[PDB]
Amino acid sequence: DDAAIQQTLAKMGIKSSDIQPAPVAGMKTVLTNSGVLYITDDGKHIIQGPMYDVSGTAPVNVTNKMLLKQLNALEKEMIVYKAPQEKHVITVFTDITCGYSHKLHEQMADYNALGITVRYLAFPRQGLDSDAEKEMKAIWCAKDKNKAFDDVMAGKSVAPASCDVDIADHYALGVQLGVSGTPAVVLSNGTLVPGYQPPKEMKEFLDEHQKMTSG
Amino acid sequence: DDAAIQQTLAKMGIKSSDIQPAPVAGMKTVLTNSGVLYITDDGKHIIQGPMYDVSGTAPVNVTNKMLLKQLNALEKEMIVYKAPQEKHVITVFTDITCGYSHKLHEQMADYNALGITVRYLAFPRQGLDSDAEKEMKAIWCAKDKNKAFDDVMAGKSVAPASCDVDIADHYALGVQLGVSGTPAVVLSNGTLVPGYQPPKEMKEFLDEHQKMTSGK
Repeated sequence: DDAAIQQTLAKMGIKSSDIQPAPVAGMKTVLTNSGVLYITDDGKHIIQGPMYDVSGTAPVNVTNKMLLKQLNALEKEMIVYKAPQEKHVITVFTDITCGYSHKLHEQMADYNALGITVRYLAFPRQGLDSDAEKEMKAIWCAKDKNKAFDDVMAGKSVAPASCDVDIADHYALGVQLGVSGTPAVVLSNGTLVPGYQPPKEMKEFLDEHQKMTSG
Repeated sequence: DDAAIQQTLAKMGIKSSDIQPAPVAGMKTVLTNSGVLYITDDGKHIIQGPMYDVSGTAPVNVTNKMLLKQLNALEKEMIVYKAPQEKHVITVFTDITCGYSHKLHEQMADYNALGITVRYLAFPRQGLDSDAEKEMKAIWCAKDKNKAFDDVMAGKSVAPASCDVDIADHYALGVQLGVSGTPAVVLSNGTLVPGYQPPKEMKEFLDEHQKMTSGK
């Protein structure tokens, strides 16, 4: 029961963020300061994720699917480049100091034109004590985030700006989702697709992924 | 049901090596080329792991246990150089083409004199089919494995063989244990200590480690 899980977590000096159900009988999904963990109902066993549902045609990352709750929770903190005819919606962990992230951003109008809406979350590859984290902190805190992001990528004046957006939250989520390098795309089902793909290749990928997921 | 589990693994291009009931009801501990995975009896869900038994004072790594199980099965294939008076027993992943493995073997008398029993398993850094793997296969397939390893490390040839020994097994397990180079030392509890240490340093290290693990 919950008391057992809490006693086990407390023993390990872990602070439970919330106890959710798991697709496996006998255990729960637990998001903690240490991240997501699976723990048996009796609190006797812990299994580090991720957990995958492999009953279907393709493997689904259930941990990531669950984390989409935390991801969608950051929706207002995302820098969104809306496609006029939104046919696809992807969330991309980006680093303004990454050459490939610049290459992707430079073609944003093409992704948008192909019907792909891009939502950015910050991911400083160099960690929280880096120029990347400071620069993106200022971007996300700007009156106009899109303008600020476009400017910084173009190598312009990154106006000093502060707010309560914590890049550490974006970074932690990305790490938990399995983000290693940038850019990294997160799909609507939680699937992580690390890497850069030009507008055309990307569109086809998104079209095929979708076709081979719903049936 | 191992059956449904193997169908799931196959559809993922993953191969199983050993399947055992897990400490968690409705789950099994599966050793695969992708590491130790925890899969449900119906083969529908896979959890990466490791799994830890936290129903005690300190966490117990179930994955480490599964790996030690494989190591125990390999004891019958280890080349053992026993110390007259056995104070320590270490398992060493060695490569006959490795300069530090040459040195370690050349100092075997000293490790043994210092009470250290050394048990070898093969680990071709250059992978399977390499010249290293081929020669060790010949060594491990010989009547007297000790004499054959000695002869080879001495530059002499050994009566080749086609036995039941497959170096791929040692290699695969080494990889699963975290071995990346040679020589690599594996302690009784599964702790991997990569690298060469001369006899005296190795002895001090093992004594200190044993003291620390026993709280003395």
